[PDB]
Amino acid sequence: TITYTSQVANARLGSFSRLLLCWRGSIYKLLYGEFLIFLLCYYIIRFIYRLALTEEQQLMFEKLTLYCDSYIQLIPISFVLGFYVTLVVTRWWNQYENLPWPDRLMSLVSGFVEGKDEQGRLLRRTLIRYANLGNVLILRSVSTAVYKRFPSAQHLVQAGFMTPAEHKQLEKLSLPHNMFWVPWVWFANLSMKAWLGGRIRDPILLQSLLNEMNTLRTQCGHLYAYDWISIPLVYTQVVTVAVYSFFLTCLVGRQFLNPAKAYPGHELDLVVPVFTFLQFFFYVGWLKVAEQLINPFGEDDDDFETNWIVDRNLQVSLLAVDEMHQDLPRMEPDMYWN
Amino acid sequence: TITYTSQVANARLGSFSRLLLCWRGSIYKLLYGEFLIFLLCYYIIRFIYRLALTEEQQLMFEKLTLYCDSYIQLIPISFVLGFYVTLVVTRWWNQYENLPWPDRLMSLVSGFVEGKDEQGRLLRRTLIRYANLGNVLILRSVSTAVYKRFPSAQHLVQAGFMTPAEHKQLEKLSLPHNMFWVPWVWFANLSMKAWLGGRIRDPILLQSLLNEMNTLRTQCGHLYAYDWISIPLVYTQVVTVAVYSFFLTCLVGRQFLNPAKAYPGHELDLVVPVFTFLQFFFYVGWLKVAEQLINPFGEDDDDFETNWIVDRNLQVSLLAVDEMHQDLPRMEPDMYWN
Amino acid sequence: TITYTSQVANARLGSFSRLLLCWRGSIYKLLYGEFLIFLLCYYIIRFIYRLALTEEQQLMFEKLTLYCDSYIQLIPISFVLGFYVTLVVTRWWNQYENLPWPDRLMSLVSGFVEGKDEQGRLLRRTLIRYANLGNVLILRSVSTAVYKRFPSAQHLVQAGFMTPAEHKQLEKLSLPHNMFWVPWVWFANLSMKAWLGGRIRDPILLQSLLNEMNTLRTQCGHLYAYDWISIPLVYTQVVTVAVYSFFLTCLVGRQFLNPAKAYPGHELDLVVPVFTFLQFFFYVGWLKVAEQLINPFGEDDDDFETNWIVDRNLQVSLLAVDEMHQDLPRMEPDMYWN
Amino acid sequence: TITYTSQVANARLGSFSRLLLCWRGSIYKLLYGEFLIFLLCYYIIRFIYRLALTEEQQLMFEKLTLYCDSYIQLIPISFVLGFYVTLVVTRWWNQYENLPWPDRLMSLVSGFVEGKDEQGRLLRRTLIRYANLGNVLILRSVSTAVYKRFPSAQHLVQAGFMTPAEHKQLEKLSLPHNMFWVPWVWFANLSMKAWLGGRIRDPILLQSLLNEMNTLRTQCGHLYAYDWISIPLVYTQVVTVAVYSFFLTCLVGRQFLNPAKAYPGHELDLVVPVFTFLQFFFYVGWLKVAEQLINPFGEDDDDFETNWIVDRNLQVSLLAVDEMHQDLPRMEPDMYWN
Amino acid sequence: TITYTSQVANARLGSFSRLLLCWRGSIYKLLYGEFLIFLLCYYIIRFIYRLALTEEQQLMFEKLTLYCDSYIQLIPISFVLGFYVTLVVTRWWNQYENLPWPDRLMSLVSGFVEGKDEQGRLLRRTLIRYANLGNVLILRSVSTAVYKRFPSAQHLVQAGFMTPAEHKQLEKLSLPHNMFWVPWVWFANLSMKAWLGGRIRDPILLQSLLNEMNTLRTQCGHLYAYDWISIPLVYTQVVTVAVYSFFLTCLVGRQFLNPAKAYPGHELDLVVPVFTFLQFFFYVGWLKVAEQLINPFGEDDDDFETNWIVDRNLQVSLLAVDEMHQDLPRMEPDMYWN
Ligand SMILES: [Ca+2]
Ligand SMILES: [Ca+2]
Ligand SMILES: [Ca+2]
Ligand SMILES: [Ca+2]
Ligand SMILES: [Ca+2]
Repeated sequence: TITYTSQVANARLGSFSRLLLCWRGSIYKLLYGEFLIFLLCYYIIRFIYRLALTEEQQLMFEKLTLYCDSYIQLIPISFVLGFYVTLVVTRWWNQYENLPWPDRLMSLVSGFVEGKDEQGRLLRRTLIRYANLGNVLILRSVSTAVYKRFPSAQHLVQAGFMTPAEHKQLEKLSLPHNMFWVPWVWFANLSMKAWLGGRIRDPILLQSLLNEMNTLRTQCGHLYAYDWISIPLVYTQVVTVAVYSFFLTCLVGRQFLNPAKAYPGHELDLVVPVFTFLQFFFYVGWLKVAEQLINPFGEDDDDFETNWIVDRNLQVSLLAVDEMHQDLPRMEPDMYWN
Repeated sequence: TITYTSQVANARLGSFSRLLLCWRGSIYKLLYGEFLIFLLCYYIIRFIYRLALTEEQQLMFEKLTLYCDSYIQLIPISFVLGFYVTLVVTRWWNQYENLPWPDRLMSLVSGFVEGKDEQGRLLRRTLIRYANLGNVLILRSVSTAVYKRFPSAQHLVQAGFMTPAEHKQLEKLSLPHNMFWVPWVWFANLSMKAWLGGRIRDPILLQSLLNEMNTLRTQCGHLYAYDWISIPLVYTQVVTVAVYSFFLTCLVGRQFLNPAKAYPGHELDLVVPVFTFLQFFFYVGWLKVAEQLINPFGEDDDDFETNWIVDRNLQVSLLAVDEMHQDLPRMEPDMYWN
Repeated sequence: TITYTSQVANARLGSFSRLLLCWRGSIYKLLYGEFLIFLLCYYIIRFIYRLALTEEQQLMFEKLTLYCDSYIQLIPISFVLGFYVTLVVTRWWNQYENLPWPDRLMSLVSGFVEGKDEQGRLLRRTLIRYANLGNVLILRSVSTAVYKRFPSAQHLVQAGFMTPAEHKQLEKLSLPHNMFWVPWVWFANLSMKAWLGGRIRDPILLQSLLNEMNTLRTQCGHLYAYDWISIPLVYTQVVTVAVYSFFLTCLVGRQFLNPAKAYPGHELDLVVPVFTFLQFFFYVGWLKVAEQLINPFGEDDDDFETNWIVDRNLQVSLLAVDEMHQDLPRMEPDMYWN
Repeated sequence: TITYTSQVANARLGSFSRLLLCWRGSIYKLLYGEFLIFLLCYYIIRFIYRLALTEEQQLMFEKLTLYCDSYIQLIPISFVLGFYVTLVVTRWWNQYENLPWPDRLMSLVSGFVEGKDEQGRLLRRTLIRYANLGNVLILRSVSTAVYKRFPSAQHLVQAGFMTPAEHKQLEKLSLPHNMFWVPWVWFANLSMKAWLGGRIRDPILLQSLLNEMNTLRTQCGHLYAYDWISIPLVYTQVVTVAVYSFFLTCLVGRQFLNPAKAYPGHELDLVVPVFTFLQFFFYVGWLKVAEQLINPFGEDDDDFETNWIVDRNLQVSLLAVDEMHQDLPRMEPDMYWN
Repeated sequence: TITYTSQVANARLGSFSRLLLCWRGSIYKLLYGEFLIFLLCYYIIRFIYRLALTEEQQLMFEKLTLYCDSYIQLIPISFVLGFYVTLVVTRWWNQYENLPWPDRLMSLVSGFVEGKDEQGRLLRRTLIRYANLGNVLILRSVSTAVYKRFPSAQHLVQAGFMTPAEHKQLEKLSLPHNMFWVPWVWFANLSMKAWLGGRIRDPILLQSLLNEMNTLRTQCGHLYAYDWISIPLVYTQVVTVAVYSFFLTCLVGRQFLNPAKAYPGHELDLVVPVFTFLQFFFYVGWLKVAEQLINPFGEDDDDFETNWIVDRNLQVSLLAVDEMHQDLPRMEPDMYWN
């Protein structure tokens, strides 16, 4: 993701005008290639019309240009594209809200699971590891970035998410469907064992651990759902057709006809169709933003930093439950004490 | 459902343009039959006008064409169709969010319900079976796909969702209304029996089981609600009338009048009304998407894979609570251990 | 309600086109009377203009017709009516989501409240009855259908919702405001008595019962809120004025002027203003849908089946907690067992 | 609030047309004064133009009228006003959903807090009083109606919400900020004392009491938030400017020019600009509805009955926990018993 | 923030018209500098056109003015700006809802954590301090105002949020990422220690403390998310380009051409383009409101009073748990007692 929230903390002169000079995560980066293809086609058509067609061919071309410019408005481009973009943006933020953070769980696993010995350490680390393993198994499914980082389960084994025992146990349980759900069943059985073994003192704390873990399940499930149930392919096809039809008809309708013939609206020849390029910038940029956001777990500049999230989550989880377990700052009176 | 989320992970040149070449779940599949009927009617009208009407009849037809094309905009097609489609898409995603997944419950039933003997196995399998049975009873009500798979309760008996004892007990409890609610009462009474019999060690875990099961009830109830309370038939009728009236008036208003008479906007005869066909594609495609999504539990390409969900849920539930109960990977220090 | 969800399970040719031939719950049923009044007024005005006015009177009428048709667009009918309808539809579905279903509670009352003797039966039936009584007291307030079924509390007594003791106890507690809240206080005091008397074994189950009951309270409260706080009367008045002003000005603006005088847009006389009737169908139908949905607890075809819900809820609640208490199907291994 | 939900239970002929004849809470009441000022200004301008200006002055005035009527559409009145009104209506209903009702809490305080003696009565009444006191302290902050009823804390003391001891304890704790939060800390410390003193038998019930009370806190906090964080003053200023600029330009643009000069659109002089008055009714009425709803805790006809809510809440709370504690109807078999 | 909720409690004549005379938090303050730059450029262009260009240059300029004014509508300024502003306003209110208030937690810490001695005081103050420290660590990240108040952790130490021991313990745990999460792990380990040490009597109260604290975590996480995941930079760039392109083309298209040449729409020269300035006020004001709200934790007039919130929260938390612990008003019968 490209963050600029600090830069726009206060309304000031120009404001978003300083943001126009940004390349990474910008509309220019998303639009230049399609724009250059449109620019080439437009000028090829202009050159064909001006230096290839005969007089009667030029008259026919001019009729077709006035016809196309007249029936540009039949295309409900605003209608279709507005609907599509609102759908994509809603889904994008819903996808971000369902990224699982183990912080609520790691605080409970650090507090409730007793023992400063080797076995307590191992139990706490393995519980949070199950939480982080569940998240990374769902993320490698839903994220092309994470999958490229972890092409197989053995890659998770060499990265600390999975032990060899865990790996072979998952291979034994292999089912045709996705097996991201397994660490939750592992977490429940391990936490029950811990409670029965006296490492968890009361089953109310055990209830509290399982609720936090199940919250993460529900978030992972939402991620699974957004990956599986795409925006209906009909809508993507329709909005794609709307944008392409609009600019394909602009390739002819927005030519500068011979100003000698004094057609209404064609009196002045400016060579560069500035307003047509502005409409391309707005409409195609708008579509290209939707193309970027439709799967926010790709490798786009403004896609979520899913690998960063995975690494941070595992580091913070292991710190919080191993080194921070019953390690507290000395409790001393504050500055406002008396 | 047709999933393409991986294909659109990154914004790239064309992007959704590769999706235009997809047939399954496509706008072409939804539109071709209605489009071919519209195409036939339009050209029949053109041929009648050009080779059947006399001169004065042609003048009257031309007057009617200019009148119809002038009063095409009285039809609030964008207004009505936008409202309808937003309603349908909201309901569609709400319907997906209320598909019950037993994962939260199966982890609790695997952890809390004690015993590696025959009776423990049987108790855990029957509890998750009650959850899966409740889901399949509601789904066969709300889903034509599931109902075709399970025309009667005996079909559920031969598929492992229902035992003969369960089947005869449901026949004894028969009420005029839908009896999807029964497995929840079975689950509560069995879980209470389990707790009293010592298979559940503490009533806090019993509370936790009943909360998860009741969550699934609330999801099933939402599914029942969306199946029963249709989008008001007035709205479907109105949007249907709007789209059909628009294209029925286009059948005459969008004819290419005699270019000899030099009517304004009718100077050029292109035979093929490209913009009228594009408007058909946008508006009728938009309606046909709503027709597909209005009941997402049908047998449409882009409808939910409800049978797949049912089979997966039962397989994963039974695995998680029977074979995964107190079967844990050997707890060994991770790669980051020290 | 009129349900057609099964009929529209798959996108097919015509699709909603088979729904056009439905009378119950249809736009035709909602529109015919107002439409027939509009049809009579329009033709009366046409006949007055054509067979009553003198030549100079006809010229003045024609001026007024062209003026009215020109300033039809000043009326923000789409603006106002779109806002109103989105408000009504949101509130309509929110009202449905807050219909209380005792299923979550009846499963807990069947499981937790112990005793197969007379006193256990009586206690379980009275607890669910308090839940159903609270719902029917709020529903008879918010629903004209339920109130017509139960004009007084004695009608609830003869229908099994209320005992004579309960009736006289409510008469003793009479307050100026609505007393739907009383069964919740009864439920809490009875459930506490049950727990102290040993019919509920652990206060965690007692907590679980009170949470479910309080959920139903919060739903009933929402119903109370939607009944009391109407859509602001200003909005209903404004949208009513917008629709009526639009069609009152159409009564004159949409007349077919003398085609002899060759007014622009009045060249062709079709007698029947098809597009004006289509606009009536869209706009007035749209308003009439809002009039139907604004109170979904009336006796409209597409209003909620509140009496059906009340009867079903009481039947299912009493079955679930009396006949289904500790009556379980014989637990036998499933088909997938081994 | 003005409630008419019963009146609109069924769609019928006219429907909202009977609501047009309502004065209290009506658009007429909100619009008449501004409308009468607009009506006076319009006719003053007409009289100045017709009986004060010379011929060349009349020509200049007519030029300015045609200019103004031409550039009326530059004002994005629909854009701005639609955005503003959707914001206001969302906030209005969110404000209503966060009015705290003690019903969930009063049922728990009636059930859990034991003792039919003086001390039990006093403890239960004081707990619900803390809940009602917290609500009335936040409401007198956010509601001008409640503040006028209770100008000082001593007014709360004479109305039964606050005891003299409670009053002096709040005066001792005085902080620069609002002290609505204090009764929640009182409720928690009193409920803990009650539990330690054996009036609450189990800490699970104590947990249940504190959760309900904290829910009311979160609702009161939302009310505090909506009172403090106004709709941004920029939006109110902009929508105010949009509506006023539109009608100030209508004062000249919508004059009926001399019909002798036969200006396009000015052929017919009707003296009364019916469509301009209709646009005033729609747009200014729409703004005035937003002005009414922007603070729903004022003394407007359609503002919430906050004083009624406060009185009802205290009466019902005290009844439910004092007179209804362990007072149950005799449990007798229902009509459906056997 | 600028609050005026009390001022608009009732709909009255003018209403928001008294708000037009407000400078702090006003549209005038947000618009004047950009407006003055636009005003200078417009009049410079007018003076160049009127007193610098030759006759043929004036004809060319007039052609370009009529071209620009004709193709002003190609810019989807309403489309783009409406989408952007709805996104910003949603995010703004979501950001406010996720400001953490310790009131729910401080009531539980005051009630549950026992002891009127030094150690009880110290334990209660340190628990709420951990809650307030977590909030201030996230706020100094997401808020430029708080960061300017607390440039380093030592500034938090001198302000009472952090003890020197806490400061050195955080320095020892330093990770590359943000360490706002640490006080939650501290809170969980301290609350567990308190429970084991008998200061918390039952683990149900311990569960209740950890749930409240974890709620605050989830709110802080949302704040972190809104700070990190900006509105996509593509949208800000596009809306910026739309507004600037619209007014840059207005600089030429909205000039008053020579009225001698009697161009259509240019008959009257008013020197001041009132409607162009009104459109600037609406559109640029609308953008500038979005610029103000996009980061509501800056130092803008209408930005959240985050420093005030932080100070209030710490003062109220410390009061509630130290001075208000087991300090209750004398429980005496209320005015309605009997
Ligand atoms: Ca992407
Ligand atoms: Ca379907
Ligand atoms: Ca109704
Ligand atoms: Ca108000
Ligand atoms: Ca700001």
